[PDB]
Amino acid sequence: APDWVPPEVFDLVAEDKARCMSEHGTTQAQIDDVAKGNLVNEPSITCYMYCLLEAFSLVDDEANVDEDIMLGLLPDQLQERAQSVMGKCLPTSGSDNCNKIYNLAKCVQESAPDVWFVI
Amino acid sequence: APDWVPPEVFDLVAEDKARCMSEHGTTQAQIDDVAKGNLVNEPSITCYMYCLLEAFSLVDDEANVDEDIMLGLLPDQLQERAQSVMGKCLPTSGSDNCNKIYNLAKCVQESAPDVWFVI
Ligand SMILES: CCCCNS(=O)(=O)c1ccccc1
Ligand SMILES: CCCCNS(=O)(=O)c1ccccc1
Ligand SMILES: CCCCNS(=O)(=O)c1ccccc1
Repeated sequence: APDWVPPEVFDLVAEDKARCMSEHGTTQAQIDDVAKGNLVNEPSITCYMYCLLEAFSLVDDEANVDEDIMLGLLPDQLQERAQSVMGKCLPTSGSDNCNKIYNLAKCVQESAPDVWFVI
Repeated sequence: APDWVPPEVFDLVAEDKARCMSEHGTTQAQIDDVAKGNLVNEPSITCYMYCLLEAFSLVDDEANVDEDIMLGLLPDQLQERAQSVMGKCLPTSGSDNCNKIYNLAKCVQESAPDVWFVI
């Protein structure tokens, strides 16, 4: 959604997007809501983000985030901004994997709301 | 730093200034360069401006400026000048939130460099 998101990621996520929305009952609208700062703690959306992250090997089975690869995949300017934010917001914490991702998403968005994007 | 900036603003912003400088690793020098017409597109300064704006609800999570909140903060002397420059420079456009504010800052500084103040 933010205008910085690399064109390539739209194609790259297309397979897992579909699998992850189906697995979690996600709708397009929930996704669109996020860019606008309207993230809700609902499994259809929070587990969807976990699902997408796992598909890119960015989380393990306990929603521990691979910070190095996550940051490495971001464009230059986002990477700089994310380094600080992710130092704060990582390691993840929460009651389950989906909540861990929600907490992370919310933590990032407090300071860098354009940095945590969902598609 | 321009002489028109209300005294009160220096105190109004002091809390959010410190937080924003700490969050973005901004130096006082970078802030002082801005009045001097030296703004560089560097997150340490561009995201600091975003941070301060957001802190007073002058921008949203997509770095779209609220024109009315902007004018509200501005003194009477500047209402007329500010409106004209905002007319030409708004809406914000750019890759990420920090670039949006950099682009706005450059646009304003092109005709009204003393309107874009940073503290
Ligand atoms: C296909 C290679 C580009 C990936 N870059 S990204 O900004 O979309 C990104 C996606 C997910 C996590 C971090 C960064
Ligand atoms: C900066 C990290 C953004 C991660 N957001 S996302 O989990 O919905 C996601 C988006 C795209 C690919 C994988 C995960
Ligand atoms: C035209 C308005 C200037 C905005 N500049 S500033 O982002 O450093 C900022 C200064 C003071 C309060 C809020 C933001």
